[PDB]
Amino acid sequence: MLKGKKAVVTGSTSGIGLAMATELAKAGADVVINGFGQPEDIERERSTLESKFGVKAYYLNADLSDAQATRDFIAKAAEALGGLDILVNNAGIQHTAPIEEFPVDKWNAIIALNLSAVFHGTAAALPIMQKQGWGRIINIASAHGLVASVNKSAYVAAKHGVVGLTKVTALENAGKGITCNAICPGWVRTPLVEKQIEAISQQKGIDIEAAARELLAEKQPSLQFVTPEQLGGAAVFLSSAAADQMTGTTLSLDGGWTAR
Amino acid sequence: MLKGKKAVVTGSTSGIGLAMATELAKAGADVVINGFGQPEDIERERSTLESKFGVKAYYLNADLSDAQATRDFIAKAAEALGGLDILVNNAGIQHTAPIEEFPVDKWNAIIALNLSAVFHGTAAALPIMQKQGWGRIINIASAHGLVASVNKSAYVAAKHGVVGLTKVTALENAGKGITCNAICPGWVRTPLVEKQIEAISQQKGIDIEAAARELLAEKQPSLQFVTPEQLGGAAVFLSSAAADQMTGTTLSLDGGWTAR
Amino acid sequence: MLKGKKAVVTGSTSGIGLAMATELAKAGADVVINGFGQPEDIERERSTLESKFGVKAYYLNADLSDAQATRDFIAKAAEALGGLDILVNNAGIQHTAPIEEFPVDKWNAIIALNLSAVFHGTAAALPIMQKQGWGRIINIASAHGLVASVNKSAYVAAKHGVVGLTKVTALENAGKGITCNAICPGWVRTPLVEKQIEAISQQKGIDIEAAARELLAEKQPSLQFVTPEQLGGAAVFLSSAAADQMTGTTLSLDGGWTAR
Amino acid sequence: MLKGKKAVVTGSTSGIGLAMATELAKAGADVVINGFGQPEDIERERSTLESKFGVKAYYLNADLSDAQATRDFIAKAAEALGGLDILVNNAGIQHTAPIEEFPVDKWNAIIALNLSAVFHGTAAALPIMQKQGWGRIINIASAHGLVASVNKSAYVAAKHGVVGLTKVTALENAGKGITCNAICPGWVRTPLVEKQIEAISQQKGIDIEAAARELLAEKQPSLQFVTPEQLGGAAVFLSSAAADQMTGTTLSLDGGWTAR
Ligand SMILES: NC(=O)c1ccc[n+]([C@@H]2O[C@H](COP(=O)([O-])OP(=O)(O)OC[C@H]3O[C@@H](n4cnc5c(N)ncnc54)[C@H](O)[C@@H]3O)[C@@H](O)[C@H]2O)c1
Ligand SMILES: NC(=O)c1ccc[n+]([C@@H]2O[C@H](COP(=O)([O-])OP(=O)(O)OC[C@H]3O[C@@H](n4cnc5c(N)ncnc54)[C@H](O)[C@@H]3O)[C@@H](O)[C@H]2O)c1
Ligand SMILES: NC(=O)c1ccc[n+]([C@@H]2O[C@H](COP(=O)([O-])OP(=O)(O)OC[C@H]3O[C@@H](n4cnc5c(N)ncnc54)[C@H](O)[C@@H]3O)[C@@H](O)[C@H]2O)c1
Ligand SMILES: NC(=O)c1ccc[n+]([C@@H]2O[C@H](COP(=O)([O-])OP(=O)(O)OC[C@H]3O[C@@H](n4cnc5c(N)ncnc54)[C@H](O)[C@@H]3O)[C@@H](O)[C@H]2O)c1
Ligand SMILES: [Cl-]
Ligand SMILES: [Cl-]
Ligand SMILES: [Cl-]
Ligand SMILES: [Cl-]
Ligand code: NA
Ligand code: NA
Repeated sequence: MLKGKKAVVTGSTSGIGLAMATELAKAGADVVINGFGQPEDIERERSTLESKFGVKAYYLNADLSDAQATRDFIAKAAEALGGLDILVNNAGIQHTAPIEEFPVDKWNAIIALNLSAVFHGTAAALPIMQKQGWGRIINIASAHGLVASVNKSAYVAAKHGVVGLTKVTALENAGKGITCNAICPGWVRTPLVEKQIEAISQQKGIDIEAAARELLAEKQPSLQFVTPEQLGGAAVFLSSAAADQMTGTTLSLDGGWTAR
Repeated sequence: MLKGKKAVVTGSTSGIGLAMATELAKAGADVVINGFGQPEDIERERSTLESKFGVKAYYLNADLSDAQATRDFIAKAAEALGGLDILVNNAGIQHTAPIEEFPVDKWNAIIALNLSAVFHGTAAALPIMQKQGWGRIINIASAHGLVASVNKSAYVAAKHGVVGLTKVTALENAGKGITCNAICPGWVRTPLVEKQIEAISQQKGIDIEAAARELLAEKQPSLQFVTPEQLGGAAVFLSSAAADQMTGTTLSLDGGWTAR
Repeated sequence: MLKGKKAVVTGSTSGIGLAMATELAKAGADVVINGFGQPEDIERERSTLESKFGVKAYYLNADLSDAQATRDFIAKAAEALGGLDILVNNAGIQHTAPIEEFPVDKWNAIIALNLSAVFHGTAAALPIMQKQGWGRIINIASAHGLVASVNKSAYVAAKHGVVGLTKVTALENAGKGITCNAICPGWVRTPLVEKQIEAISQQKGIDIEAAARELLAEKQPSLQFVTPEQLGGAAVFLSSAAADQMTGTTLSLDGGWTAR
Repeated sequence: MLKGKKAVVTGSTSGIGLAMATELAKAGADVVINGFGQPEDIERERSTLESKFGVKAYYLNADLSDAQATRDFIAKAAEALGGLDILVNNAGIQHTAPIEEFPVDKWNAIIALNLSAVFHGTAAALPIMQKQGWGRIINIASAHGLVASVNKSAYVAAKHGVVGLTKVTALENAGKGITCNAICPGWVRTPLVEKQIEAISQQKGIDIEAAARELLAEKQPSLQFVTPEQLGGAAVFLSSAAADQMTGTTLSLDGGWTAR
């Protein structure tokens, strides 16, 4: 239970971050959500957190590819919550192409969101956590923060960067009651992956479910997707006392991807 | 909750394994304990599991440096419990000396217990878990399964071996409902570490608590020991549904040791 | 011997890159050098490559923090050399501060040079190497591409990014006669390190050589600096036929830093 | 050039170790060879080292699964050579089966040769190298010292053990003029692999070369075997001055296996 705790989850209007925010609210935390989407869907998500789970929930729209907007979002989030105990740096994008054709603007956008926002969000949250002597920074990296695949230069670079940044954050805050860890999922069937399944299905001339099986078989020995609910469970574990001395590390939920 | 589950923890009469067994019994599992010690202390530990937590508990004495005794211990444990759902391969020893003075018998004893028993215990448990379609094998490795320190040749070799064996076990059982993971703790103040603190205190001419602080400062950036209760919490997490797609990996609770 | 080969070394007016360029010229390669410095020193370096080693050498000034300037520098370098066989992505900067005080402009400058220039230089070189069926991309990462230290958020993030980008480049070009690898040095006594030795000497009130010994002892078990000449030797090895199937990996010359 | 140096290569009557010994003799080292095979073939190999390359060569038969025989082999080798500067711990075996069917005797034989012989050979060589202030210990691990595959429990455990032991040896000898590193090859077409190609060919009903292509495609992105000559080149590099501060690390020649 995280009763009383104050959490922020970036990129929590879809996918993994939405499940993060739900699992943290179910554990008792007040939650700031963030991300793009239809305003009616975002407001139903926010109000649902409150009416199902009895916590306070706030939506703060901020495009976290901008540094100053990210730092201002953390300040606004802490003012909404009345503190900041758990920061989940989750928002991210993907684009696939080989390096020599990889658009310069897509490199810059993926480095901006998937790596630099993690730095700016951590920098703005740390003073709050240092003053109270307790905090959790949970970065959502990927198996692609530990290994690579073709056609993902920017995203692999950024996710490896997040794993390094996680280590530095942990070391600088060692023993202060603040931990920083990176959850490294394998494939999770969110819109970010469904586009890649559709691309495989067009390339091979197969139906979408046969394409999802091919996407899994190439990388993930369990042949099953990781779920957003399992990842929410991992974030709740990282937020627990059992994880007080887990810091600076990666928690791989990847179906065996990195074991081979 | 692990209500109904049947667990075996090797080397659970002291230290980390004792806390493993307690946390699994608190979660509702029946437990087989194992290890050396005074018979009166072992029987109080066994009866305490039952009277505090309402589960069934059995002590099976087996020296797991012997292959056949390890395989026969798993069979006896499964017969006691009426199944076998969670195996925690925890028993281990240490001996410190530089390689050219490292006793051949101590190399063989640490390879036998800290590595080969993990193989023989896994081999005997897997058919039970494969027939039921569910299992957890939780190997207790170390930060010394990922990095080294001087004067620990056998133990670093064995623990690196355990991390490799964990990966193979996970891959061979991928998708079968069986996961295998290695908990990699940093320093935990058990008798295995207290001997090394006493050696530092004699080498430096300092009191025991100043020696424990020196032992921590050299390796563990948090400057705090990992606790056996935290490790029990990690084993309960690995046994949970949130960890169904966590397989073949390491879970480092090490205070930042491996981040630098 | 690399007789006939055409090499580019970024950031080769000082430090490690200067020794890279010398060792590649000694092996017989024509060399493009690059970087900042006094024009008289840069021209003596360029002319020395030609008069000592009998190769052709060119200096191309380009600030590789700019994407388009980096891509245009590779085109100009290939036009100067009449091809491009070996690209050494070496230029880099450092700045130390804890995350919450780390200047936003210094984060952006270190990501721009130490990570994004490696992407833009690789993207511009690859088509040349793909058309000829042979190439070497040698990225200069760091032990801080594998582990972290305090107060180096940007640089650790960038160097971890370089190690990930190296893997992607290798995978996308697998079997095409092109390899990509990251040399990961420990401490090398160049101006980038001498500033950090001077900071230690001021913090501790000790002379500069006692400060260099402290800098080494904290991280580098050999207690000796890695030399630029040794790193040049490693780049010549990576450029050799023995390394035709070495691709996507790290070559650590770090005095044991990453072994513990 | 290694003119004057005195080298020992275990398991050098076939495969990679034979090429190790040839490349070290070509560089000028005197060489002790070892391993099983036909006596006429072994004596032609020994005499060929001398007549082609002008060095001294000795064959010492020792089954290195026995500890005392391994330590006595190093003493005999040093007496033959008049010293011992480079030790290449190469001898190894393979056996494939899933863990629950993996023969206990095959586990013990692979741990004995592939891991414990590396310990006993290092322990016996180190005092010689420590007295002279110079040495190279080159352990032949595998990509399976860093990642796993199914059906290779013992061998993955042993090779991970070798990578850990390499780190300890490097740390204990840091700064003493002695380095220890692990060459981690991907697939090399020796008899140890040809048996696995033949097994794939029988399983799939395909000719041997189609089976070798399948074996490569599953693991090795370059789709080309690593050669024994390339590995000999890597051992000569590790023995060179450029590698004086390369210690405690892995040198992966694996065609991209570990990059993904
Ligand atoms: N899906 C997977 O298989 C997978 C695997 C490993 C890691 N991840 C990581 O998980 C994280 C979440 O991804 P997902 O799969 O849930 O994707 P998703 O596309 O479902 O969700 C991305 C979320 O980020 C938000 N977002 C996008 N751009 C933003 C911006 N500029 N500012 C603020 N918010 C922004 C989106 O609105 C959305 O809420 C990402 O970091 C991704 O890299 C995903
Ligand atoms: N204490 C630490 O800092 C630390 C850190 C990382 C990993 N570990 C690992 O944690 C595990 C438990 O160690 P601990 O610190 O709790 O040590 P401990 O000495 O307190 O407990 C070891 C347990 O193993 C049992 N045991 C010893 N030899 C046995 C044998 N031949 N057969 C059966 N049981 C045997 C002992 O009786 C005892 O129950 C070991 O694998 C150790 O390597 C410990
Ligand atoms: N010195 C070490 O201990 C050490 C250790 C590991 C890795 N490295 C890496 O080695 C590489 C070289 O560093 P060094 O120690 O030789 O440092 P250095 O400062 O001596 O040399 C840096 C070189 O980069 C050039 N440079 C700087 N900014 C540039 C820009 N915007 N565009 C083009 N060139 C630019 C400089 O003019 C100089 O030629 C860097 O990537 C560094 O991260 C250094
Ligand atoms: N072939 C590969 O793809 C590959 C890949 C990675 C690592 N390796 C490692 O390379 C090393 C050499 O293997 P290889 O492929 O050349 O195999 P190989 O079978 O051709 O050669 C093995 C050598 O070891 C000797 N040997 C076997 N048992 C011995 C014993 N008990 N005592 C002394 N010598 C013994 C053999 O006689 C032979 O000289 C092994 O450690 C292997 O694990 C091989
Ligand atoms: Cl890939
Ligand atoms: Cl150490
Ligand atoms: Cl540090
Ligand atoms: Cl496999
Ligand atoms: Na480390
Ligand atoms: Na891998």
